[PDB]
Amino acid sequence: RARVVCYFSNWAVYRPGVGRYGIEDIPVDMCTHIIYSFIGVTEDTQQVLIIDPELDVDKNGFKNFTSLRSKHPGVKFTVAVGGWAEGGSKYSKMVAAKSTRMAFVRSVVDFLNKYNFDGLDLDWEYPGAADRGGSFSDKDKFLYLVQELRRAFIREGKGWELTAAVPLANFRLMEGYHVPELCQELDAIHVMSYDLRGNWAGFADVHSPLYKRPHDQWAYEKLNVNDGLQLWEDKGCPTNKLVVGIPFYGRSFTLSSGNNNYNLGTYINKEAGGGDPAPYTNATGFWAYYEICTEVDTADSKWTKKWDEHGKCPYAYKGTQWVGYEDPRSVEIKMNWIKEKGYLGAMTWAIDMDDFQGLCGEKNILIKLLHKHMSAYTVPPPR
Ligand SMILES: N[C@@H]1[C@@H](O)[C@H](O[C@@H]2O[C@H](CO)[C@@H](O[C@@H]3O[C@H](CO)[C@@H](O[C@@H]4O[C@H](CO)[C@@H](O[C@@H]5O[C@H](CO)[C@@H](O)[C@H](O)[C@H]5N)[C@H](O)[C@H]4N)[C@H](O)[C@H]3N)[C@H](O)[C@H]2N)[C@@H](CO)O[C@H]1O
Ligand SMILES: *[C@@H]1O[C@H](CO)[C@@H](O)[C@H](O)[C@H]1NC(C)=O
Ligand SMILES: *[C@@H]1O[C@H](CO)[C@@H](O)[C@H](O)[C@H]1NC(C)=O
Repeated sequence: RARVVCYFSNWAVYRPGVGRYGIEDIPVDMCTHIIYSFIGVTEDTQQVLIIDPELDVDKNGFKNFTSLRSKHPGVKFTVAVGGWAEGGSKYSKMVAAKSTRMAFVRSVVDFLNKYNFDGLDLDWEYPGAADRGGSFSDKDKFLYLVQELRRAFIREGKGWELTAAVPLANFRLMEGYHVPELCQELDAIHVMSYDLRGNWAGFADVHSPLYKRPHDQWAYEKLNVNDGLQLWEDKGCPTNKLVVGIPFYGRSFTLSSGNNNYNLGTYINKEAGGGDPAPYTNATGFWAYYEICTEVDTADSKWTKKWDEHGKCPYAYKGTQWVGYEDPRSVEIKMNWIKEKGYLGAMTWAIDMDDFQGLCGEKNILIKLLHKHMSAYTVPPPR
């Protein structure tokens, strides 16, 4: 009764060579809930924005995805609205008034019917965030949107789910999330327990540490998966609504010139923007799990791999390049910890970055760990 929630990226199909990952590559039976990412919202009319219509509509991407339910009827196929690239200002604007929320709600309902989705995942990043076009009143108005969506979904009578992807930093919670009320209205809270460290922070570190490290201070002190999930609990979310995100990717850095200290917390060349882009994701500071294992785990690798003994994550470096990520050891630690805490399950950003080709070993190695642990686990009553 645990969830394995798999975000699926519609842009992964454009990655070259063995990076290409399409609907047909999703290992459906390893997931309980699969979320097509992303649709957005229009700036002017508060309607659903289809972001890649040639793929999503003309080549039937949405429908190919939802019709996977024919062969896998026990799995739920939903769509996520928002995402980082969408920005937050259009969402803050959409929720500002009852009339614009109801326009979006009607548009969402038509869209879910049209493409036979099982519901919607809200991924506005983030209500209340001044750095993302948000403002103080988003906290109330995001909750109104959620309540209004739930009521529309009820009226539609198809039992659609409504979930949200959420951050775990206290200040973000305070600025954007009425926790008890959101947790009551939503079927699952997909906690983004990753991107907790990265080039933006000005030092090298793993991005999904499970527990506090000695160098963690001030805003970073509780910015780890264990304390962040504990914060959601403390703020009133039941244990059996919280799903813990696991990144199938690393945050990388270019170290500062002449820097021979590779320890956690070491200074970086921040203007580099992150580690050099890898060949398939081609994004500074960001490497898919399969881009990491093909470099770090080969027999003749010149990478040095280390282990964060407190955060329970691997990191690896070579020359000026340094990357923190998740590997089978760290993911297994997190699966055991999820079961120890009694949370609703595990989530991944994103299924298209697992080693789905078996370039390094067994295919789909990371999602198989989520599936192995969660499928044998019974979620206990709320704590
Ligand atoms: N919820 C949080 C997530 O949002 C977050 O992960 C991020 O999500 C965002 C979306 O919100 C991702 O943004 C997408 O990034 C894509 C890849 O960079 C962009 O697509 C590409 O854009 C390129 C420019 O046009 C194109 O590059 C070309 O490639 C060609 C192949 O045809 C090549 O021939 C050519 O020479 C190139 N021009 C490419 O075609 C195209 N697909 C997309 O626009 C963009 N919006 C972001 O990547 C992702 N990291 C997550 C992690 O932070 O946390 C989440 O949970
Ligand atoms: C949808 O499936 C059809 C039939 O296999 C295929 O031709 C098309 O490429 C698929 N579209 C996408 C976006 O995966
Ligand atoms: C990789 O992204 C870089 C930097 O954005 C861009 O200049 C280039 O066109 C991309 N290369 C490929 C192969 O997509």
